[PDB]
Amino acid sequence: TETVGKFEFSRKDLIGHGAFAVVFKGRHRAAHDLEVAVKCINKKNLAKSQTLLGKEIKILKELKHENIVALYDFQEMANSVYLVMEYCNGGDLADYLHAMRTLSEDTIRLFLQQIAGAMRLLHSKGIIHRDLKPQNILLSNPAGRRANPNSIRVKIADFGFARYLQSNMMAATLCGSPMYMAPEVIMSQHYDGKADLWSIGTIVYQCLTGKAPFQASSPQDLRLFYEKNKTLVPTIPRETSAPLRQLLLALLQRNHKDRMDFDEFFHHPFLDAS
Ligand SMILES: O=C(NCC(F)(F)F)c1cc(-c2cnc3[nH]c(C4=CCCNC4)cc3c2)cs1
Repeated sequence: TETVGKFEFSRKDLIGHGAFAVVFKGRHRAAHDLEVAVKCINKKNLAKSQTLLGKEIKILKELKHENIVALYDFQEMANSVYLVMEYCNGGDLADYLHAMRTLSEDTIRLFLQQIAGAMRLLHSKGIIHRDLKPQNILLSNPAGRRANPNSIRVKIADFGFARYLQSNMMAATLCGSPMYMAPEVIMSQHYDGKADLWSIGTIVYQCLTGKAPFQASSPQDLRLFYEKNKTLVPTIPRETSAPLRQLLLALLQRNHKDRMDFDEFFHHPFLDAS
């Protein structure tokens, strides 16, 4: 077994992986019931995985929120870097959607309330995430892994692509998952924090209908569709409540200049308790 500080983990206990990171289940060496997730280098992309893991450490040191994955400890050295992070017994949102197929509007509202709270911190600190997708949304249920989805706590994870963006500046780095990036990102244009809001609206749309709002065969086909259609019409089912209808239509705007902003997102009537 491998040790990182006061924690230990074993490979082949894989609970998550990406192109630039690998995640294993772990535990405190003294308190074995204390579960943690140890994030390590993906050896397939050694040099970049180191850099992205180091950047995530610097970002998460400043982002402490109940709906953001906690960073208990870390270990940066010349040739390796490790992150001892919060473990979530519910898994990621992608696995939950693969099992539930669709979520109730009340469940979406509960999830969106927590995401909006986390995004409120990111926005106030001037940080954009740039990799928001169900795989990077973690679920934690304190009443048991099979308890009521009304008591689920949601945590945003994977901050390796995150960056500070000054309020009068635009970003231009191409990162994230093509299905979830805003049109301006995939079309190689400048973008700001409103790109994350498109990703969130895409996630909310997927939780509602079980599918992505804008289908495509490949990333190149998706960007050609975004190019060809100067306006975007997301099909919203008839049973959708009116507050959720306006939230999705304003989040899934093609032009970021027309897209919903943060202040109107943080106080949207759909988030208001029913
Ligand atoms: O950054 C991250 N992921 C991006 C990338 F690219 F690295 F994958 C992080 C992911 C986690 C984390 C925390 N808790 C977890 N639980 C489970 C369970 C799976 C099935 C059985 N039920 C529980 C998975 C899981 C992952 C911390 S960080």
